[PDB]
Amino acid sequence: PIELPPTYITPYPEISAGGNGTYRGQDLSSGQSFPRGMQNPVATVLLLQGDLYCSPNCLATFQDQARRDSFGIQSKVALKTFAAADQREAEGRDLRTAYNEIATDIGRSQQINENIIKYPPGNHVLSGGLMTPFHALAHGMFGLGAPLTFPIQNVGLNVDIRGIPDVMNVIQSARPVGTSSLDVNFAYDVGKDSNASWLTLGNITLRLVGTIDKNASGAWTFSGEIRAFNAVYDANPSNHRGWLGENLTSLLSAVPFTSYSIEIPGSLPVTVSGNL
Repeated sequence: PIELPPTYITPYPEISAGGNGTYRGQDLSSGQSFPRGMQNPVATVLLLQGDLYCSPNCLATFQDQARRDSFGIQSKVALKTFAAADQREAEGRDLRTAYNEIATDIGRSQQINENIIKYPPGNHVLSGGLMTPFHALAHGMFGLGAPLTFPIQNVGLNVDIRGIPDVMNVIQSARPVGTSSLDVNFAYDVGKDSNASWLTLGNITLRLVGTIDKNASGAWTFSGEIRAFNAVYDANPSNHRGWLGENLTSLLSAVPFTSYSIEIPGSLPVTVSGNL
């Protein structure tokens, strides 16, 4: 979720409200390629495939597409579409709508090539929803190295302090009846809480900040926040062979990539307690 600041500045400026210029590229020679009233077929397909792509059949479906054209124009455009879509979700928009809006606009394009949809490397943000992992994947190939945000609130963390022994190690160490600073960082396998996000972040470093408070004997209440150190997306497709599978991984390793910095801002407030 996460609202996003009033002046965020989308990477896909609206141009003219509705979708019209928003996504999709420049022209060439010469407004031909196919009859002029006809919807761009690549868009037609995308539209035909929305029920699968905007669902938990997304990966299987995409996998099949990639195989069918060897990561060709259709495959690429769909991928760039997923990104735009996931972006819009992160700007608080129903994904499936956003998608159709995007597919519609590609539909107006008179060309048939891999760039009939723009990928502005700009200021991307990951929703943490369904197409997030593809958004990251997309970014590795098209993003030209330019780092992107993945707000901590969108990762799907759910951190129980009480079951990281290293933290609990620190909490339980000589103390007074009032304050005492806690600022420990620690490894954390986003997979404990989310696999979708783990596909994009693996292990990250989290940081816990606050104080604890002792009473009668006894128990104690740590309240404070968790925060995350920026991660590094490894664009090398051999690093996604788990998730993408042989065929796509192979295809994707002809295509060039640049790794990028994933910034992970925000606080995740946390309160907790334990005892002797």
